[PDB]
Amino acid sequence: SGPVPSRARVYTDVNTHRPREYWDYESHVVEWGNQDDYQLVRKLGRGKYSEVFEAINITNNEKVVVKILKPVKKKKIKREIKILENLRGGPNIITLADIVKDPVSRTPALVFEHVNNTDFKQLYQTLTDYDIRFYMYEILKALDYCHSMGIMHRDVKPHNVMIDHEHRKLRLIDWGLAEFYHPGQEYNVRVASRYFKGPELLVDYQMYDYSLDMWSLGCMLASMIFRKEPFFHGHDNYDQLVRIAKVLGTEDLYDYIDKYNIELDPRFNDILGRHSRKRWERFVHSENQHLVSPEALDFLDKLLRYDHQSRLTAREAMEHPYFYTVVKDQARMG
Ligand SMILES: Brc1nc2nn[nH]c2c(Br)c1Br
Repeated sequence: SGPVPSRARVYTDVNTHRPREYWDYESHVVEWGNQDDYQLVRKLGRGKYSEVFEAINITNNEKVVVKILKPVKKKKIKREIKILENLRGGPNIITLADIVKDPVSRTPALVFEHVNNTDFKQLYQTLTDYDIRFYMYEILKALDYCHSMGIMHRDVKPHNVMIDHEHRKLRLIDWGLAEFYHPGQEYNVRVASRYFKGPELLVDYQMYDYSLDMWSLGCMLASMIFRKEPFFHGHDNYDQLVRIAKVLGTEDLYDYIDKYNIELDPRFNDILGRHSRKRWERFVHSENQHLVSPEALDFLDKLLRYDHQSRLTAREAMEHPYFYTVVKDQARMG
Protein backbone atom coordinates (compact mmCIF):
# COMPACT_ATOMS: atom_id res chain seq x y z
CA SER A 1 0.00 0.00 0.00
CA GLY A 2 2.38 2.68 1.25
CA PRO A 3 1.66 6.14 2.65
CA VAL A 4 -0.45 8.64 0.74
CA PRO A 5 1.63 11.56 -0.61
CA SER A 6 1.11 15.09 0.66
CA ARG A 7 1.85 18.66 -0.41
CA ALA A 8 1.89 21.97 1.44
CA ARG A 9 -1.14 24.19 0.94
CA VAL A 10 1.07 27.28 0.70
CA TYR A 11 4.55 27.95 -0.70
CA THR A 12 4.56 24.52 -2.34
CA ASP A 13 6.75 25.25 -5.38
CA VAL A 14 8.60 28.40 -4.25
CA ASN A 15 11.97 26.64 -4.20
CA THR A 16 11.32 25.06 -7.61
CA HIS A 17 10.96 28.55 -9.12
CA ARG A 18 14.21 29.72 -7.50
CA PRO A 19 17.63 29.38 -9.12
CA ARG A 20 19.34 26.12 -8.21
CA GLU A 21 21.91 28.05 -6.15
CA TYR A 22 19.16 29.09 -3.71
CA TRP A 23 18.47 25.60 -2.33
CA ASP A 24 21.43 23.51 -3.58
CA TYR A 25 23.41 24.20 -0.42
CA GLU A 26 25.90 21.37 -1.07
CA SER A 27 27.58 23.44 -3.80
CA HIS A 28 27.63 26.60 -1.66
CA VAL A 29 31.11 28.13 -1.30
CA VAL A 30 31.84 29.56 2.16
CA GLU A 31 34.27 32.43 2.79
CA TRP A 32 35.70 31.55 6.21
CA GLY A 33 36.83 34.61 8.14
CA ASN A 34 39.40 34.81 10.92
CA GLN A 35 38.05 34.11 14.41
CA ASP A 36 40.81 36.34 15.83
CA ASP A 37 38.58 39.31 14.97
CA TYR A 38 36.49 38.21 17.98
CA GLN A 39 37.40 37.68 21.63
CA LEU A 40 35.19 35.45 23.74
CA VAL A 41 33.84 37.08 26.91
CA ARG A 42 31.32 34.71 28.51
CA LYS A 43 29.80 31.30 27.84
CA LEU A 44 26.07 31.80 27.28
CA GLY A 45 25.37 28.05 27.37
CA ARG A 46 25.69 24.99 25.19
CA GLY A 47 23.65 22.25 23.57
CA LYS A 48 24.09 19.03 21.60
CA TYR A 49 25.26 20.64 18.34
CA SER A 50 27.08 23.78 19.54
CA GLU A 51 28.45 25.77 22.46
CA VAL A 52 27.52 29.46 22.54
CA PHE A 53 29.63 32.39 23.72
CA GLU A 54 29.26 36.14 24.02
CA ALA A 55 32.15 37.76 22.16
CA ILE A 56 33.46 41.21 21.28
CA ASN A 57 34.29 42.30 17.73
CA ILE A 58 37.70 43.86 18.37
CA THR A 59 37.44 45.97 15.20
CA ASN A 60 34.43 48.04 16.33
CA ASN A 61 33.90 46.86 19.95
CA GLU A 62 30.33 45.65 19.38
CA LYS A 63 28.69 42.70 21.11
CA VAL A 64 28.31 39.55 19.01
CA VAL A 65 27.41 35.92 19.70
CA VAL A 66 29.80 33.19 18.53
CA LYS A 67 28.35 29.70 18.06
CA ILE A 68 31.14 27.14 17.70
CA LEU A 69 29.65 24.30 15.66
CA LYS A 70 30.12 20.79 17.00
CA PRO A 71 31.44 18.20 14.51
CA VAL A 72 28.69 17.63 11.95
CA LYS A 73 28.94 16.85 8.25
CA LYS A 74 30.06 19.90 6.27
CA LYS A 75 26.92 19.38 4.17
CA LYS A 76 24.81 20.29 7.21
CA ILE A 77 27.01 23.30 8.04
CA LYS A 78 26.50 24.76 4.56
CA ARG A 79 22.77 24.11 4.99
CA GLU A 80 22.53 26.29 8.10
CA ILE A 81 24.80 28.91 6.50
CA LYS A 82 22.91 29.00 3.20
CA ILE A 83 19.58 29.23 5.04
CA LEU A 84 20.77 32.05 7.31
CA GLU A 85 21.98 34.03 4.29
CA ASN A 86 18.74 33.43 2.37
CA LEU A 87 16.73 34.61 5.40
CA ARG A 88 19.07 37.55 6.09
CA GLY A 89 17.15 40.73 6.84
CA GLY A 90 13.84 38.93 7.29
CA PRO A 91 11.32 39.79 10.00
CA ASN A 92 12.38 38.58 13.46
CA ILE A 93 15.09 36.32 11.97
CA ILE A 94 18.51 36.13 13.61
CA THR A 95 21.21 37.94 11.62
CA LEU A 96 24.34 36.01 10.65
CA ALA A 97 27.09 38.62 10.95
CA ASP A 98 30.13 36.55 9.98
CA ILE A 99 31.45 33.03 9.40
CA VAL A 100 34.82 32.23 10.97
CA LYS A 101 37.16 29.32 11.64
CA ASP A 102 39.72 29.05 14.43
CA PRO A 103 43.28 29.38 13.06
CA VAL A 104 44.49 26.57 15.34
CA SER A 105 41.69 24.05 15.91
CA ARG A 106 40.18 24.79 12.44
CA THR A 107 36.73 24.39 14.02
CA PRO A 108 33.90 26.21 12.19
CA ALA A 109 31.96 28.87 14.07
CA LEU A 110 29.03 31.17 13.30
CA VAL A 111 28.85 34.79 14.49
CA PHE A 112 25.43 36.32 15.15
CA GLU A 113 24.16 39.73 16.13
CA HIS A 114 23.80 40.16 19.87
CA VAL A 115 20.41 39.90 21.57
CA ASN A 116 19.50 40.82 25.15
CA ASN A 117 17.50 37.71 26.01
CA THR A 118 15.69 36.86 29.22
CA ASP A 119 15.34 33.10 29.65
CA PHE A 120 11.72 31.96 29.35
CA LYS A 121 12.02 30.19 32.72
CA GLN A 122 11.94 33.73 34.16
CA LEU A 123 10.03 35.49 31.36
CA TYR A 124 6.95 33.35 30.67
CA GLN A 125 5.87 33.58 34.33
CA THR A 126 5.64 37.37 33.90
CA LEU A 127 3.91 37.64 30.51
CA THR A 128 0.48 39.26 30.51
CA ASP A 129 -2.33 38.22 28.18
CA TYR A 130 -1.28 40.94 25.73
CA ASP A 131 2.42 40.04 25.86
CA ILE A 132 1.66 36.49 24.74
CA ARG A 133 -0.39 37.72 21.78
CA PHE A 134 2.27 40.31 20.91
CA TYR A 135 5.22 37.90 20.97
CA MET A 136 3.26 35.10 19.27
CA TYR A 137 2.52 37.59 16.49
CA GLU A 138 6.26 38.28 16.22
CA ILE A 139 7.07 34.56 15.96
CA LEU A 140 4.38 34.29 13.28
CA LYS A 141 6.04 37.07 11.28
CA ALA A 142 9.25 35.02 11.34
CA LEU A 143 7.52 31.74 10.45
CA ASP A 144 5.53 33.26 7.57
CA TYR A 145 8.71 34.74 6.09
CA CYS A 146 10.89 31.62 6.11
CA HIS A 147 7.96 29.51 4.93
CA SER A 148 7.43 31.99 2.08
CA MET A 149 11.17 31.69 1.44
CA GLY A 150 10.74 27.92 1.14
CA ILE A 151 12.48 27.17 4.44
CA MET A 152 11.22 24.90 7.22
CA HIS A 153 12.56 25.55 10.72
CA ARG A 154 11.73 22.14 12.29
CA ASP A 155 12.89 23.13 15.80
CA VAL A 156 10.46 25.75 17.13
CA LYS A 157 10.54 25.91 20.94
CA PRO A 158 11.01 28.53 23.68
CA HIS A 159 14.76 27.83 23.86
CA ASN A 160 15.08 29.00 20.23
CA VAL A 161 13.20 32.31 20.68
CA MET A 162 15.33 35.14 22.08
CA ILE A 163 13.16 37.93 23.51
CA ASP A 164 14.36 41.42 24.46
CA HIS A 165 11.46 42.29 26.75
CA GLU A 166 12.72 45.81 27.53
CA HIS A 167 12.69 46.76 23.83
CA ARG A 168 9.93 44.29 22.81
CA LYS A 169 12.23 42.65 20.25
CA LEU A 170 12.23 38.98 19.32
CA ARG A 171 14.51 36.76 17.23
CA LEU A 172 14.06 33.16 16.06
CA ILE A 173 17.44 31.43 16.37
CA ASP A 174 19.09 28.01 15.92
CA TRP A 175 18.60 27.14 12.23
CA GLY A 176 20.78 24.02 12.33
CA LEU A 177 17.77 21.75 11.75
CA ALA A 178 16.07 23.92 9.12
CA GLU A 179 15.59 22.50 5.63
CA PHE A 180 14.30 23.62 2.26
CA TYR A 181 10.82 22.38 1.39
CA HIS A 182 10.48 20.50 -1.89
CA PRO A 183 7.14 18.88 -2.79
CA GLY A 184 7.34 15.11 -2.56
CA GLN A 185 10.57 14.92 -0.57
CA GLU A 186 10.50 12.56 2.41
CA TYR A 187 12.29 14.09 5.39
CA ASN A 188 13.81 12.81 8.61
CA VAL A 189 11.23 12.57 11.40
CA ARG A 190 14.05 12.67 13.97
CA VAL A 191 13.93 16.46 14.31
CA ALA A 192 12.71 19.02 16.86
CA SER A 193 12.53 18.60 20.63
CA ARG A 194 10.46 15.73 22.01
CA TYR A 195 7.76 17.87 23.65
CA PHE A 196 7.23 19.79 20.38
CA LYS A 197 7.33 16.98 17.81
CA GLY A 198 4.26 16.98 15.60
CA PRO A 199 2.18 13.82 15.23
CA GLU A 200 3.67 13.28 11.76
CA LEU A 201 7.08 12.83 13.41
CA LEU A 202 5.67 10.50 16.08
CA VAL A 203 3.87 8.20 13.60
CA ASP A 204 6.83 8.36 11.16
CA TYR A 205 5.19 10.17 8.24
CA GLN A 206 8.11 11.64 6.32
CA MET A 207 6.34 13.80 3.69
CA TYR A 208 5.67 16.76 5.97
CA ASP A 209 5.97 20.48 5.25
CA TYR A 210 5.90 23.95 6.85
CA SER A 211 2.87 22.96 8.95
CA LEU A 212 5.25 21.08 11.27
CA ASP A 213 6.36 24.45 12.67
CA MET A 214 2.73 25.40 13.32
CA TRP A 215 2.23 22.41 15.63
CA SER A 216 5.31 23.37 17.66
CA LEU A 217 3.93 26.91 17.90
CA GLY A 218 0.67 25.49 19.25
CA CYS A 219 2.63 23.65 21.94
CA MET A 220 4.27 26.93 22.96
CA LEU A 221 0.94 28.77 23.06
CA ALA A 222 -0.64 25.95 25.09
CA SER A 223 2.12 26.06 27.71
CA MET A 224 2.01 29.87 27.93
CA ILE A 225 -1.74 30.38 28.32
CA PHE A 226 -2.29 27.29 30.51
CA ARG A 227 0.92 27.69 32.58
CA LYS A 228 1.75 24.01 32.01
CA GLU A 229 5.34 23.47 30.82
CA PRO A 230 5.49 21.31 28.87
CA PHE A 231 1.88 20.80 27.79
CA PHE A 232 2.44 17.31 26.32
CA HIS A 233 4.85 15.78 28.85
CA GLY A 234 5.87 12.45 27.35
CA HIS A 235 8.57 10.13 28.67
CA ASP A 236 9.60 9.10 25.13
CA ASN A 237 8.56 9.45 21.50
CA TYR A 238 5.84 6.79 21.82
CA ASP A 239 4.45 8.09 25.12
CA GLN A 240 4.53 11.59 23.62
CA LEU A 241 1.78 10.53 21.21
CA VAL A 242 -0.20 9.02 24.09
CA ARG A 243 -0.06 12.35 25.93
CA ILE A 244 -1.38 14.05 22.79
CA ALA A 245 -4.01 11.35 22.27
CA LYS A 246 -5.28 11.81 25.83
CA VAL A 247 -6.04 15.46 24.94
CA LEU A 248 -6.97 15.55 21.24
CA GLY A 249 -8.74 12.18 21.48
CA THR A 250 -8.04 8.96 19.61
CA GLU A 251 -10.85 9.25 17.03
CA ASP A 252 -9.14 11.98 15.01
CA LEU A 253 -5.81 10.16 15.44
CA TYR A 254 -6.93 6.97 13.70
CA ASP A 255 -8.75 9.04 11.07
CA TYR A 256 -5.41 10.74 10.42
CA ILE A 257 -3.73 7.31 10.27
CA ASP A 258 -6.36 6.02 7.83
CA LYS A 259 -6.36 9.16 5.66
CA TYR A 260 -2.64 8.94 4.85
CA ASN A 261 -2.48 5.13 5.14
CA ILE A 262 0.21 5.45 7.81
CA GLU A 263 1.71 2.15 8.95
CA LEU A 264 1.52 2.51 12.72
CA ASP A 265 4.31 1.07 14.85
CA PRO A 266 3.12 -2.10 16.66
CA ARG A 267 4.29 -0.48 19.90
CA PHE A 268 1.35 1.96 19.67
CA ASN A 269 -1.04 -1.02 19.58
CA ASP A 270 -1.22 -1.40 23.37
CA ILE A 271 -0.57 2.14 24.64
CA LEU A 272 -2.84 4.46 22.62
CA GLY A 273 -6.10 2.92 23.81
CA ARG A 274 -9.25 4.99 23.37
CA HIS A 275 -9.68 8.58 24.57
CA SER A 276 -12.14 11.40 23.99
CA ARG A 277 -11.27 14.88 22.74
CA LYS A 278 -11.14 16.99 25.89
CA ARG A 279 -12.51 20.51 25.89
CA TRP A 280 -9.90 23.16 26.67
CA GLU A 281 -11.83 24.29 29.76
CA ARG A 282 -10.34 21.33 31.68
CA PHE A 283 -6.95 23.08 31.59
CA VAL A 284 -8.21 26.48 32.78
CA HIS A 285 -7.91 27.28 36.49
CA SER A 286 -7.47 30.29 38.77
CA GLU A 287 -3.77 30.70 37.95
CA ASN A 288 -4.17 30.96 34.15
CA GLN A 289 -7.67 32.42 33.67
CA HIS A 290 -6.28 35.87 32.80
CA LEU A 291 -4.38 34.29 29.87
CA VAL A 292 -7.24 32.18 28.47
CA SER A 293 -10.07 33.60 26.37
CA PRO A 294 -12.51 32.29 23.74
CA GLU A 295 -10.16 33.70 21.08
CA ALA A 296 -7.06 32.03 22.53
CA LEU A 297 -8.85 28.68 22.68
CA ASP A 298 -10.24 29.03 19.16
CA PHE A 299 -6.77 29.93 17.87
CA LEU A 300 -5.03 27.18 19.85
CA ASP A 301 -7.60 24.62 18.68
CA LYS A 302 -6.83 25.51 15.05
CA LEU A 303 -3.08 24.89 15.56
CA LEU A 304 -3.13 21.57 17.44
CA ARG A 305 -4.47 19.22 14.75
CA TYR A 306 -3.35 15.71 13.84
CA ASP A 307 -3.78 16.37 10.12
CA HIS A 308 -0.99 18.77 9.16
CA GLN A 309 -3.07 19.93 6.18
CA SER A 310 -5.82 21.16 8.53
CA ARG A 311 -3.54 23.33 10.67
CA LEU A 312 -3.51 27.08 10.17
CA THR A 313 -0.80 28.60 8.04
CA ALA A 314 1.36 31.33 9.53
CA ARG A 315 -0.46 34.01 7.53
CA GLU A 316 -3.90 32.63 8.43
CA ALA A 317 -2.84 32.63 12.09
CA MET A 318 -1.85 36.30 11.88
CA GLU A 319 -5.38 37.05 10.61
CA HIS A 320 -7.09 35.39 13.60
CA PRO A 321 -9.23 37.52 15.97
CA TYR A 322 -6.77 36.56 18.72
CA PHE A 323 -4.38 39.17 17.25
CA TYR A 324 -6.88 41.94 16.39
CA THR A 325 -5.71 44.22 19.19
CA VAL A 326 -2.02 43.65 18.40
CA VAL A 327 -2.58 44.52 14.73
CA LYS A 328 -4.36 47.78 15.60
CA ASP A 329 -1.64 49.06 17.94
CA GLN A 330 0.95 48.19 15.29
CA ALA A 331 -0.99 50.26 12.74
CA ARG A 332 -1.01 53.48 14.78
CA MET A 333 2.70 53.18 15.60
CA GLY A 334 3.35 52.54 11.87
BR1 LIG B 1 21.45 36.28 22.78
C1 LIG B 1 21.67 34.43 22.26
N1 LIG B 1 21.63 33.49 23.19
C2 LIG B 1 21.78 32.17 22.88
N2 LIG B 1 21.76 31.06 23.68
N3 LIG B 1 21.96 29.97 22.88
N4 LIG B 1 22.09 30.41 21.59
C3 LIG B 1 21.98 31.77 21.59
C4 LIG B 1 22.03 32.77 20.58
BR2 LIG B 1 22.32 32.29 18.72
C5 LIG B 1 21.88 34.10 20.92
BR3 LIG B 1 21.94 35.47 19.54
